Amino acid sequence: PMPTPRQKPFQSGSTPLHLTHRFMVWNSIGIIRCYNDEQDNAIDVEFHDTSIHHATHLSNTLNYTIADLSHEAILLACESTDELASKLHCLHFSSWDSSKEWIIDLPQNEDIEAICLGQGWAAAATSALLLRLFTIGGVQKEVFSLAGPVVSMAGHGEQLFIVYHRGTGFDGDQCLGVQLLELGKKKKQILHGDPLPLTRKSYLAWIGFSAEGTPCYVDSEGIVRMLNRGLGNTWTPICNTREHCKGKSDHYWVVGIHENPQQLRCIPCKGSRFPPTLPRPAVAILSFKLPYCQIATEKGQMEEQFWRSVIFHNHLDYLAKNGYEYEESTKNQATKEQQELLMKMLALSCKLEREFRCVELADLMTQNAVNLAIKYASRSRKLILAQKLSELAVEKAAELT
Amino acid sequence: PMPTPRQKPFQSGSTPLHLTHRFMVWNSIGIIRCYNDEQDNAIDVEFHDTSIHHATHLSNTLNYTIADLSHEAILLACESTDELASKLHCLHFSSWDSSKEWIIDLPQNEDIEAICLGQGWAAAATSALLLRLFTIGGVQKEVFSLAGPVVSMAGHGEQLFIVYHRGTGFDGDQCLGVQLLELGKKKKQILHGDPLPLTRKSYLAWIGFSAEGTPCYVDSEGIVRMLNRGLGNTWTPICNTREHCKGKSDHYWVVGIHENPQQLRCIPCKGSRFPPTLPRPAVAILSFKLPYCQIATEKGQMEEQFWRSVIFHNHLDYLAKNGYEYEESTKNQATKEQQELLMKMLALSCKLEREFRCVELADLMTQNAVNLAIKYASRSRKLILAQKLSELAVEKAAELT
Amino acid sequence: PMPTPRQKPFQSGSTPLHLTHRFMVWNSIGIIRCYNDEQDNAIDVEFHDTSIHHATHLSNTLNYTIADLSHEAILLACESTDELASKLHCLHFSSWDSSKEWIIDLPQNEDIEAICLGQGWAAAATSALLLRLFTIGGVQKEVFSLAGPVVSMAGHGEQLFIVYHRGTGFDGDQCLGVQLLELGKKKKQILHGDPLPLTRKSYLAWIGFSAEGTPCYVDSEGIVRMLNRGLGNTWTPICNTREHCKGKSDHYWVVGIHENPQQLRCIPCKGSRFPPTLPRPAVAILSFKLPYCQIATEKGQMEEQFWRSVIFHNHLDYLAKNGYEYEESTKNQATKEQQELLMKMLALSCKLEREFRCVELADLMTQNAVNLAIKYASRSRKLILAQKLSELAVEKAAELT
Repeated sequence: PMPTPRQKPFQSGSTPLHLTHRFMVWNSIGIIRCYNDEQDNAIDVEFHDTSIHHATHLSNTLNYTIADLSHEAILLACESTDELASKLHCLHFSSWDSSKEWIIDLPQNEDIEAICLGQGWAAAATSALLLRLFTIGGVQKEVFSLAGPVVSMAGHGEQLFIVYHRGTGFDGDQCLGVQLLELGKKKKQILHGDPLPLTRKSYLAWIGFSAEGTPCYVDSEGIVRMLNRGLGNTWTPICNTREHCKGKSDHYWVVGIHENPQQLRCIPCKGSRFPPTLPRPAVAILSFKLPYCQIATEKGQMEEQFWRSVIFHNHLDYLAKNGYEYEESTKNQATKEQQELLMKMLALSCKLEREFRCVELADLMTQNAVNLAIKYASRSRKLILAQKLSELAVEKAAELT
Repeated sequence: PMPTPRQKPFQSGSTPLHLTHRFMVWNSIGIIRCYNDEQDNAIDVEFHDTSIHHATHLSNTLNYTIADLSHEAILLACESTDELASKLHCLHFSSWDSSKEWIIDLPQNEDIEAICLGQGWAAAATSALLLRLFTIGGVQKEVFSLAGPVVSMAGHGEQLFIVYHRGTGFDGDQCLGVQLLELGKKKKQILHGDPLPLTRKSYLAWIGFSAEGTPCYVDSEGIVRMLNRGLGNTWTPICNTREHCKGKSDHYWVVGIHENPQQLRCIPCKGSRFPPTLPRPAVAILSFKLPYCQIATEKGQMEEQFWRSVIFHNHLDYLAKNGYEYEESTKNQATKEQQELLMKMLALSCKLEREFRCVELADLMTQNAVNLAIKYASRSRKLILAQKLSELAVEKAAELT
Repeated sequence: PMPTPRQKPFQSGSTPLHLTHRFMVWNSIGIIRCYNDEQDNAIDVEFHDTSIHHATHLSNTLNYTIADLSHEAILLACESTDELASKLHCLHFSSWDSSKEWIIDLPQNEDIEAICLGQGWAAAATSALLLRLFTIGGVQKEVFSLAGPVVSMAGHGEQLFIVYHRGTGFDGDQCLGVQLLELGKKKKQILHGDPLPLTRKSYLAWIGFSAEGTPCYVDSEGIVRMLNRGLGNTWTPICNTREHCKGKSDHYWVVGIHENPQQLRCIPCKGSRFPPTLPRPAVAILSFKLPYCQIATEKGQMEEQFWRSVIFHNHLDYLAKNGYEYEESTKNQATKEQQELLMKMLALSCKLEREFRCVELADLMTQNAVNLAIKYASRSRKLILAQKLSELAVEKAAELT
């Protein structure tokens, strides 16, 4: 076995630096393209919703190579030269005051290797293995040391999502860890350098949050995983873009993940793994599908639908806990689609005379759904099944009290 | 230094696959032997308690190579071929319904590498670095990605005990991590890929739970460790089978661990590390002994007895917290044997005029035991010791209030 | 890339063993020097405060090579020979009883590789990857297995601070993890083998606790980091001794860290990284400075002062939570210096017409400080700023209720 070259830091939604016309970032808010050249060096920011901000043009002169874009600011970063220091620059436009942009130099011999924007704050991972926090208005906040060289960073609300190198992988594998922090009034380290699961012989392609606030990331083998707060903060695979690829040379380039409605916003690519900058590629929508067994049979189909519903509605409870604004109609509807799938699966299981499986499915139901399944059973009629469902209902009522 | 070959997945209680007549699994519930051959391919399940189920014979045809056995089901698993997929098969016999067995195919190019049974559920770790959960009745449940290739899995109640590869060890050492999950109504990740302690230049030989529900595992150097819930979920060594070995070629092959009464059920082996399938080996009982210093002196003897009692009665509090059924007489008796050992150790320490050590031991006592030690001291008589014990008793009463 | 030689265990505050007259330990309590020689082998203990204990001289005969010193005991440890076992020896002098010292042998072929003293207890990390706990009076307590070979251990109160090897680093880097435990009535594992951040191509030079009880450690590249309990138990850099070094050959040798008053007690070194034993080196005091950007400007200066105050007063809340004795005047004064820095930074930000930044700073203020900033704004007068501060004050009052 022999040591795997350790992946270099990158910005999710960016195309390589050697390009003449590259994407600095493409996310759910807009696009930031750079145009480096011997003649001019331009940067331009477009917004998907042209009402959030006007198209912004900047005369690139500091050779900013990293950028992130939020609904409230533009973050740019450049490494150091023999003349100048590595600089972090911010155009927080949503500000109500006259002074609009700030810029700060890192100490000598420290180079910005990754950046990201959250809600009201920005973060920079540097060559000194330091994480430096800022308000969008330019106030330096806490600083702490990283457990290893950064690979990529994402931000959402008060959450900071860091991926780095735990150590050295072997035979094509990376060895990445994740540090997950919450930067509110009550600071928390949700994930203390947990090992980051990847497909073997693959590297990290994309990281970020869904619009609703759930951490997600994408393999180089097309496998899309999402944090599963309802399962002990494990990582559940929710897509595999390779099944939407026709040849080995085909890839999908992720730009966005949305939970409600569910949609994987990516850009189809044919030659390489990233789209050429022009003509402007069309954003394709890929459906999420969890890698369940026997997906063609009705049972497996419905099981996949059920668990997809569950994991894609954990975020509602996350918004509720942290006092964010959520719409309880969506919780209700999530419940009812899940109970409908459970009822259909119990009917299906019942027509196959697998009544123990029916009781198992009823364990996942609400009391009302169970009360209804008791009658359904009492009509096939699996009378013993009806009794077992009745005892289960008694047990549920004993748990509520 | 040079990279250690990374141990292959295995099933605790199994003998190698190349054998003609092998043990697929030997645990506290029964034995599953396989007999692969060019003539016939048989599988047979025996039960230690012949009242739990009748001896079961299956006409092996799918070349199942992995198996686990619980008090309610038989789990079998086979990898994929060029013709067929990797299959998970279950004979849940304790079911009250007619339909008894189910079987499901994994997706194409995914191979089952480990399996285990819990209470009402089964789990499969696969070649895609996926953990797939099932009800014993065949309902697919949650799926999540593993941080590394699996080594072995065990299940008990709602607990899932996963051991895998954090990374690459060097100079004979493995680099294994443990993920410990609880799969009840409230999902929990107890251990987030904690590093799994091992003896140097040793690999993982056996993992599982004690009958009472505590995670345990065994080195290849004979060292038996158990989770210590009373010590921050660290891992405490509770045995060393090598001290019951007379020559380097002698080994003990673990099949069971019991906490009350304490017994390490293993099978003595002379030629190799595993028993030949026939004649049927006799299960030997080894005593647990924690690796304490100066075990021959009365002080060290009693210290070992004390801490053994403590760690082997943490499981009672675990059953109590999770609403399982425990017998409070056992808690009471555990308390009284511990207080007796403490009292004997305080008397011993007192006859050596080490009175500070006496007070230290009294810090571990109940109020009644301390109140009695005050008099004992008042009779040697270390009068100052009596006062220090009195002030300690006052402090204890201040802590209770 | 190629495997880094894995650093050997060491005792913080010690000079190499090959020296004729070496420091066994130098901490905030005193100094323990050893003098190994073919003629005599002496050990002597001095106390900074000559009232804690008298100078102690011991006729070294067991060739003790490890030592630690606390305000209540002297801990010594020697490896095993072909004749004798590895021994742990303790002179607990603060005891009120006649019997003063104890000594215990480790099992055969187990060698003490690290030791440390806490409050009322001592710990030994051994060649069997075991951690063995003792009372200072000689009672063996819990034992548990280490996830890797120890590098160094420190103790303070009920806290146990372990640093070890997670795995193998590459290209000059170590791969160290930290296990942080609390050994009170309620045992806790605060840190489950978290990755220990280090400067690249550097090893671990010093570990310990501040006098007030906060874990700290020092790079071989002079960077001093401290646990940040107010930031999710991350690690914040609080010093860089290299900036107090004039040439590459200059180093500082840490002996103590104090939080209130803030002072980094170290010894300046010119030839090597450690001081010669005589003449007795003078303890220098280095100021802590967090690595903030643009430290020369008034804004950066004040930001550094603010965050230094915050992190150096987390320990007060730690003492409060665990029922230790703290002085609430220090909490009050910490608050007022922080509010003064915030007020000065808001005035500075206001004179630059960056009013959004002013509101951001006010988010960190107390209600009274905000109420005062409302008037200040109302006088520049940024009237809109005054209103935004007023709405912020309303929001704060809504949070308190």
